Amino acid sequence: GSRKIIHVDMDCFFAAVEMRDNPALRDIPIAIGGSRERRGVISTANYPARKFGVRSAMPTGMALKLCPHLTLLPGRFDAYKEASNHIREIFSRYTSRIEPLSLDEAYLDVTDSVHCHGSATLIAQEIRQTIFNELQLTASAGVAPVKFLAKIASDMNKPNGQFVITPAEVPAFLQTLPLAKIPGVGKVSAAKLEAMGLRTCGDVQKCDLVMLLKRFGKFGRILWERSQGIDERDVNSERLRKSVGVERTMAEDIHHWSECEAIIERLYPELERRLAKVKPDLLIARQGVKLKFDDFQQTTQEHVWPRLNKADLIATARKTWDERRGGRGVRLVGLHVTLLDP
DNA sequence: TCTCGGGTCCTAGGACCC
DNA sequence: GGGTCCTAGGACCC
Ligand SMILES: Nc1nc2c(ncn2[C@H]2C[C@H](O)[C@@H](COP(=O)(O)NP(=O)(O)OP(=O)(O)O)O2)c(=O)[nH]1
Ligand SMILES: [Mg+2]
Ligand SMILES: [Mg+2]
Repeated sequence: GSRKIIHVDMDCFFAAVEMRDNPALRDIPIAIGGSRERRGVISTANYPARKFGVRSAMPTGMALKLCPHLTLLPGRFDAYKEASNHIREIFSRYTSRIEPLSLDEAYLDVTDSVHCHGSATLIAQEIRQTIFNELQLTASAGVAPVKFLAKIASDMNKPNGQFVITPAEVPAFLQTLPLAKIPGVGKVSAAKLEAMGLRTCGDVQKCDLVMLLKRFGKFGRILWERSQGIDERDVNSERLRKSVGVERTMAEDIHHWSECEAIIERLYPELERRLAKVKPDLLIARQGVKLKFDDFQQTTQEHVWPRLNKADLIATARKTWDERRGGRGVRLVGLHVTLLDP
């Protein structure tokens, strides 16, 4: 009853495609992200820039303090999508059991695949080669019997490598595995678990499920299962998008509704075009708005509504702006829809 | 350094249905 | 009293 899962993850994705496309970027530190005047964060960085401490999600101000020669790119989304499509077309050559998690990443279930004497190890290696040939980009991969461990596997010899975990290896692997490396356990959760004296999967194995259920709910069952190596989640292939949103962060906090309103007018065309792309009639389940203040509270107002409408989005943004700003500057405005179900 | 924009899934109270 | 819808927010991931 053992499956074979591969997680494939491109290396330094956005930056890899920039450096391929312009090689003077290879050995100098670069990153894709908004400028510090635009109040941006880093989307990603290349290895020369990570060496200085630059990471995804870091404020751009902080990146340039740390790495003052940082060349900042705005990023070219069609180029990244062109590459993404090609790599999924490549995965398709080996199986149809494909679950993408982003542009750069996917799970494959190759249990019932006959491509390299049924070797998951060899299949992954053949996919990383071939991606390298063809795209001149490099990928890493993790091979394992369940999703989470393939994904964790894939970070252990990156860049441009891969790592396998056999069922026989799983237990020693879990013993000292930090809970924080499990997907879905982030900062807030890791620190709650540390406070109870739980750092690794090992520690959690010595724990009562019933208590994990009391302290954390469905998530506590997931921890318990994941600590044991249990992950019965199946590679899907049928996932579909459920919402589309658009939001922008102004270089300067804004203080008057005239300014907010001017911001929405710019937002709405972008949201209408993105939504037309997958729903030409513009029919939806709900639409709504979002503001984020000065001090990072953030509220949303969203309701049932049958078709994208600009003025209603302006109405609500007005109410929301009257009723829950209280004199704080606003750093971002956003719009949003929830897509019909089937 | 001062904190993005695209999403996903989980929770939870009161409404509403039976 | 027990489902399921409706809304808002939070944690998380890429
Ligand atoms: N806007 C934004 N984009 C991001 C963020 N994180 C990632 N991206 C975009 C930019 C990334 O290029 C891409 C894939 O994300 P990863 O696989 O998490 N990291 P990469 O592939 O860059 O590095 P590694 O070699 O360690 O895999 O997604 C973020 O916080 N914000
Ligand atoms: Mg990657
Ligand atoms: Mg990824």
